[PDB]
Amino acid sequence: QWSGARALEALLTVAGELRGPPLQLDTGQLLKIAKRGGVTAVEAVHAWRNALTGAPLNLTPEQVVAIASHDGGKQALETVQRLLPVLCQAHGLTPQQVVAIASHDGGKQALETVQRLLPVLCQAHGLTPEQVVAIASHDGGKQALETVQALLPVLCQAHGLTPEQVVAIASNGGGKQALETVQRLLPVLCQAHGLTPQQVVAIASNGGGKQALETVQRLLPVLCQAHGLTPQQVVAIASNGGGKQALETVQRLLPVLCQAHGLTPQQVVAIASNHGGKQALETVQRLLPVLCQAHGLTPQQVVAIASNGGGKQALETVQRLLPVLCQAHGLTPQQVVAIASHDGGKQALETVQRLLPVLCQAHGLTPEQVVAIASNGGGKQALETVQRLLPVLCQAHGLTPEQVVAIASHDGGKQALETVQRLLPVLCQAHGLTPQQVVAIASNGGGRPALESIVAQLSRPDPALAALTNDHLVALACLGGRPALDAVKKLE
DNA sequence: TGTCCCTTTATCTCTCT
DNA sequence: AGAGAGATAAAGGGACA
Repeated sequence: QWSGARALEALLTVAGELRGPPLQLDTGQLLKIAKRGGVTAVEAVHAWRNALTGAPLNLTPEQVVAIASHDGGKQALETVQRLLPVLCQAHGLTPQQVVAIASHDGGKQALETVQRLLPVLCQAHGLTPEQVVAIASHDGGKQALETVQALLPVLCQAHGLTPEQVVAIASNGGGKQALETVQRLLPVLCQAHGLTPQQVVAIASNGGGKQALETVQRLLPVLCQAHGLTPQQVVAIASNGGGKQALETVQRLLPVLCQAHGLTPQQVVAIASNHGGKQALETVQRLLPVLCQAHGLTPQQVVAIASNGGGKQALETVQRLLPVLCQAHGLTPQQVVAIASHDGGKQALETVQRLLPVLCQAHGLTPEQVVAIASNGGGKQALETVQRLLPVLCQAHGLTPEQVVAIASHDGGKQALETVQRLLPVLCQAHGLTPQQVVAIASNGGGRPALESIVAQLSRPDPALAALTNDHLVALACLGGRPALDAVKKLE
């Protein structure tokens, strides 16, 4: 018989009991743990189910899922129960921060390393605990933490990086490898190729990483000679998450996209400049003619969909849904293009297809309003949040459907929506702001932290801002959100 | 196999003018 | 407002006991 059979059975028995108290985990959550944390993680969740739930620690089920659904998830759970009190009272971290650190492969190692290295990183290297938490909140945080401690001097002194840039580089998966590769390749990338330290930090600062830097060093001549690409363009391909793969794929598919399809280098660079650029490029070469086929979709419109995060997923979804969205929903091809032209366009397209009829028929929005909401990054989240909260915002808080659509039609719309309905009563009733004012602040990107920063100022007044009225604080907050408040705050 | 670390991709949020 | 940047997550491979 199959050997996995016995272990799957135990997996399923143990799973059954977790649907009960005190955790009550649905299916998606149970799968999640089994998939990444494994069988033992599902068992450890059960074994510890009582200890984590209520006092002392008081962790929501979501948080227990978050910690368990990773490799070594069992070890993380044991370690969280043991160290969270330690890190909160002896180091001053919030429980949210402990959970963040815990919620990655090797979570146990990261927690035990923060416990061990945080004093020396703040005392001797002058890092903040916020910085130490960030570095620790990725896979191999233990490694990045030890590497930071070992290389923060030499990287600042012999190479001229600020501690912020060392922290910025370190705060990614594979953090240890990026740091080591910057130590080695920073003089080569700066002195030989005329790159700024900041451009190099950007190339290093994210998931890839050590591969991006090494691939930039390798392919930067070949690219700026034959294809006549600017160094700036090469940095942009490498620094945007496309990394190694995006560069290698630009090298291949630049002539092919240009010649056969009449794209400029510029359009190719912009397609490559995001997570999975390689995926976007190869998808373009493969799908552009199918999209523009006897019709039809124009080239430039295929490039726009491509010049975005998950462009590949966007492109494929467009190929599959353009027909049903136009035909059975009365959308124009221009509207489908605009929905897809954001990070997570795939998510937004599917969410429009599934919710457009419901938001119209049951909530009284136009298709235009639905499309407007969808046409921002995170568009899916925003449409799901309009569906849940439109009745509560309108009925309990006084808001018009127009205002709600306005709040939701920005990146982070979801966050703004939840924040408005959560903070509107105290802002208006307790401090005399008008709903219109609250709606105004929230009707921008960064709406949530803009709202939060006003509440913070009106309930624990920083003297630095006292010379500003509510109307002024509101005007400032509409202008530049939390950053402008903070910028102003650093003047009192 | 369980654990740890690294890399790629996709998605969501906020900044910065 | 759109380019750029940082956060967060899912998933699969190398590595080792």
